[PDB]
Amino acid sequence: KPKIVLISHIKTNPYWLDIKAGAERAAKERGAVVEFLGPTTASTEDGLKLFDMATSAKVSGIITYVQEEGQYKKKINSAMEKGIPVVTIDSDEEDSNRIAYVGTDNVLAGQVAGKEMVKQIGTSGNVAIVMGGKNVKNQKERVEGFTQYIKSNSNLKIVDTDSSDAMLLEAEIITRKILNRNDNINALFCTSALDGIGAARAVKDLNYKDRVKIICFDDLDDTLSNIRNGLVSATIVQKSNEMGYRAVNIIMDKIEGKSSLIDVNVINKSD
Ligand SMILES: O[C@@H]1[C@@H](O)[C@H](O)OC[C@H]1O
Repeated sequence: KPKIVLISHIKTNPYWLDIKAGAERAAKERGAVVEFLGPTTASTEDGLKLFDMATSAKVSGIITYVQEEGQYKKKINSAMEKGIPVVTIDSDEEDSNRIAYVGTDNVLAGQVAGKEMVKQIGTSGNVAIVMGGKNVKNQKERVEGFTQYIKSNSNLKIVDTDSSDAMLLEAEIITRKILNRNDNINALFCTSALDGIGAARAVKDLNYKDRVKIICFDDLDDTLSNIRNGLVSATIVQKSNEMGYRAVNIIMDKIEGKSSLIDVNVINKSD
């Protein structure tokens, strides 16, 4: 049995458990084993260590999350040179020899969120940002696209940006801190899966629904309920299950000698 290591951002995050589910479905169909790994707290060094161990173990393939630009290139290329195929997932290391990237165009997803934000609150007002790690590659990319969009297409001001490190409780805490130190926030932009849930708890608890609208990421059950009940105005949905499934199929196609980025969708109370 071919063994494929899948290295996640955070092993217990429901987004990554969805990715794992897709990966396991593919592995079942293709007859491979998926070893699903990752740190309990976001850590580039831990990810790289898992990558090193996978490489030393001579596994059949490696699918890896990329937490920081330029930090993965060497190990990816060294693994490719040892004949181990690498796929990146849900954040890319574009300047490497990985055979494929499975995930979103993250700057573009940010632009998409910017357009929805303008649709939801108009062209004037104050926005605060909650990101899942300040120095995390696809978070920075999402903030970059969002910022570019609203800069060119509105008069919206970003008055505060802070980090949850992609944890739910920290998202709640930081969002309360943001609402407390700012006097006229009209909306929150949340860029990782648990951020929107945490932010929603904070706005609900502080009685800011609805003075504060929320645009966030991903379609976790709590987020979809918050869209139903009016707490969240919109969420930007990625195809996480499909990313897992596709990554494993690409690795297996490579091992068996057999031979475009994933669009995002907006979900509203309509949807
Ligand atoms: O990197 C992941 C991101 O794509 C998702 O939106 O939020 C959870 C993170 O682990």
